[PDB]
Amino acid sequence: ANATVKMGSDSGALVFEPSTVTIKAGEEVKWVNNKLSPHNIVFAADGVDADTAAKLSHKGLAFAAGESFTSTFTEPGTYTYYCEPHRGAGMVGKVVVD
Ligand SMILES: [Cu+2]
Repeated sequence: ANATVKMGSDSGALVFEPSTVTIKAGEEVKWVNNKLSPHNIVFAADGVDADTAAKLSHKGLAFAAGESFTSTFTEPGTYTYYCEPHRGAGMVGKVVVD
Protein backbone atom coordinates (compact mmCIF):
# COMPACT_ATOMS: atom_id res chain seq x y z
CA ALA A 1 0.00 0.00 0.00
CA ASN A 2 1.94 2.99 -1.35
CA ALA A 3 1.70 6.48 0.12
CA THR A 4 0.33 9.14 -2.28
CA VAL A 5 1.75 12.70 -2.31
CA LYS A 6 0.45 15.56 -4.51
CA MET A 7 2.77 18.15 -6.13
CA GLY A 8 0.61 21.11 -5.06
CA SER A 9 -2.80 21.54 -3.44
CA ASP A 10 -5.72 20.41 -5.61
CA SER A 11 -6.78 24.06 -5.62
CA GLY A 12 -3.87 26.42 -6.40
CA ALA A 13 -1.04 26.64 -3.83
CA LEU A 14 2.31 24.88 -4.37
CA VAL A 15 2.77 22.72 -1.25
CA PHE A 16 4.00 19.11 -1.12
CA GLU A 17 1.26 17.23 0.78
CA PRO A 18 1.75 15.11 2.83
CA SER A 19 4.98 17.07 3.46
CA THR A 20 6.37 14.12 5.45
CA VAL A 21 5.53 10.45 4.82
CA THR A 22 6.55 7.31 6.73
CA ILE A 23 6.31 3.98 4.83
CA LYS A 24 8.06 0.61 4.93
CA ALA A 25 11.37 -0.59 3.48
CA GLY A 26 10.53 -2.30 0.14
CA GLU A 27 7.22 -0.51 -0.52
CA GLU A 28 6.79 2.32 -3.04
CA VAL A 29 5.35 5.86 -3.02
CA LYS A 30 3.34 7.63 -5.75
CA TRP A 31 3.17 11.37 -6.56
CA VAL A 32 0.22 13.04 -8.33
CA ASN A 33 0.65 16.12 -10.60
CA ASN A 34 -1.90 18.94 -9.96
CA LYS A 35 -1.40 22.65 -10.78
CA LEU A 36 1.29 25.38 -10.93
CA SER A 37 3.30 23.08 -13.24
CA PRO A 38 6.00 22.25 -14.08
CA HIS A 39 7.14 20.49 -10.96
CA ASN A 40 9.64 17.64 -10.65
CA ILE A 41 10.46 15.52 -7.57
CA VAL A 42 14.22 15.77 -7.22
CA PHE A 43 15.75 13.94 -4.24
CA ALA A 44 18.82 15.46 -2.69
CA ALA A 45 21.04 12.72 -1.18
CA ASP A 46 19.98 14.08 2.20
CA GLY A 47 21.96 11.69 4.40
CA VAL A 48 21.11 8.75 2.11
CA ASP A 49 23.41 7.46 -0.65
CA ALA A 50 23.85 9.17 -4.03
CA ASP A 51 22.79 6.22 -6.22
CA THR A 52 19.59 5.51 -4.27
CA ALA A 53 18.66 9.22 -4.15
CA ALA A 54 19.28 9.39 -7.92
CA LYS A 55 17.16 6.34 -8.83
CA LEU A 56 14.36 7.59 -6.52
CA SER A 57 14.51 11.04 -8.22
CA HIS A 58 12.29 12.11 -11.12
CA LYS A 59 13.74 14.80 -13.41
CA GLY A 60 10.76 14.00 -15.68
CA LEU A 61 8.90 17.24 -16.54
CA ALA A 62 5.27 16.81 -15.42
CA PHE A 63 2.97 18.82 -17.74
CA ALA A 64 -0.10 16.58 -18.01
CA ALA A 65 -2.72 16.87 -15.25
CA GLY A 66 -2.70 13.07 -15.01
CA GLU A 67 1.00 12.18 -14.97
CA SER A 68 2.10 10.53 -11.75
CA PHE A 69 5.46 9.14 -10.66
CA THR A 70 6.50 6.22 -8.41
CA SER A 71 9.66 5.72 -6.35
CA THR A 72 10.80 2.49 -4.64
CA PHE A 73 11.60 3.05 -0.95
CA THR A 74 13.86 0.02 -0.42
CA GLU A 75 16.71 1.48 1.65
CA PRO A 76 15.55 2.56 5.17
CA GLY A 77 16.63 6.20 5.55
CA THR A 78 15.75 9.86 4.91
CA TYR A 79 15.13 11.06 1.34
CA THR A 80 14.43 14.86 1.05
CA TYR A 81 12.75 15.91 -2.19
CA TYR A 82 12.14 19.32 -3.64
CA CYS A 83 11.19 20.96 -6.91
CA GLU A 84 14.04 22.19 -9.17
CA PRO A 85 12.38 25.59 -9.94
CA HIS A 86 10.66 26.05 -6.54
CA ARG A 87 13.64 24.46 -4.61
CA GLY A 88 14.25 27.47 -2.33
CA ALA A 89 10.70 28.92 -2.53
CA GLY A 90 9.68 26.83 0.52
CA MET A 91 8.39 24.00 -1.73
CA VAL A 92 10.03 20.87 -0.22
CA GLY A 93 8.92 17.49 1.23
CA LYS A 94 10.58 14.68 3.23
CA VAL A 95 10.48 10.85 3.30
CA VAL A 96 11.29 8.55 6.20
CA VAL A 97 11.60 4.94 4.97
CA ASP A 98 11.18 2.56 7.96
CU1 LIG B 1 7.36 23.08 -7.93
